[PDB]
Amino acid sequence: ITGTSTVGVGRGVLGDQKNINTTYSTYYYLQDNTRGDGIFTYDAKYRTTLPGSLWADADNQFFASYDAPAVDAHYYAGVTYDYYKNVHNRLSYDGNNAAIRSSVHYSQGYNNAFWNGSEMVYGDGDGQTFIPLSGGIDVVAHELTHAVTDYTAGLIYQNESGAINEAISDIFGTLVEFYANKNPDWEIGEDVYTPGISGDSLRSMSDPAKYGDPDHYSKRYTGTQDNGGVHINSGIINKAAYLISQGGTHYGVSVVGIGRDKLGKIFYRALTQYLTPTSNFSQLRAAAVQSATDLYGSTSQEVASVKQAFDAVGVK
Ligand SMILES: [Ca+2]
Ligand SMILES: [Ca+2]
Ligand SMILES: [Ca+2]
Ligand SMILES: [Ca+2]
Ligand SMILES: [Zn+2]
Repeated sequence: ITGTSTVGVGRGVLGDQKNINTTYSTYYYLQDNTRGDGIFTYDAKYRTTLPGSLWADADNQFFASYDAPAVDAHYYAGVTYDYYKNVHNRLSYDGNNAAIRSSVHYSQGYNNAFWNGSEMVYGDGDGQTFIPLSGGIDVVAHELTHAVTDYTAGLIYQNESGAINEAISDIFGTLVEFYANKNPDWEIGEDVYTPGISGDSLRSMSDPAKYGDPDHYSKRYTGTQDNGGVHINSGIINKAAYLISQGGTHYGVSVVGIGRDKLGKIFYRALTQYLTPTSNFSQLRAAAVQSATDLYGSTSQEVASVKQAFDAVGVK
């Protein structure tokens, strides 16, 4: 659409008010011209065809309940774009300012969200297991990072390479939740999962075993579901990443923490410069070590913590 840029206001899934960037041309559309080639949000109207209709509203105010998910998918996609640009100097997911598109109200009672190779898609949830998925900044940012991986390492979605792809997405979605300072934690999906139970989440990076995912290599899943357990075995890498950042003793191995910023710089470098589509856990470790080396020197503590953290989850 061509029109005038403006700012509208609305309420998100969790009930919070925020300003969002819109475009005006007869209607007000969810089109943010302030970032790269644009961020655009669409209404899939409970159907599965995509992307749907570019979101149009009459008065630039989005307080209807049907508006909630669109407001947060649009806003959180801007936040994530900002994180990548400010923090890693990367312009959008392809590094060349590609437009970011998302569709909400996808299907009926759909308990999930995903990057389909061209855009983001969010279900509204069934209302018990989940509420609309774009209400979680870690979810939004996890999905957008899958685009970043696709344009860089290109990790195939299965087995170890697939579990690394998923860990990458949880690590950067969590870094993004800390960047925006939206009550950050090391859990995944907490703000939109089981609205009936407090305190739980979909996955835990600080203690994956809490929900039953492995926290050591010896406990990895070797079967076939979930594409070879891409959502299960990501817990081994997630734990390594939490240890690099925060430190701790795990299985008797002690890791001194070096903090989030450095964790994000090391992983972004590994991703963009050293991983390949078929990299496995052991290659991820060489990559991460090479990255910290590049950045801080071979006798750095940074390097030392990255080694300890992988030794603690059993990755050699
Ligand atoms: Ca309105
Ligand atoms: Ca949180
Ligand atoms: Ca979280
Ligand atoms: Ca819950
Ligand atoms: Zn994912």
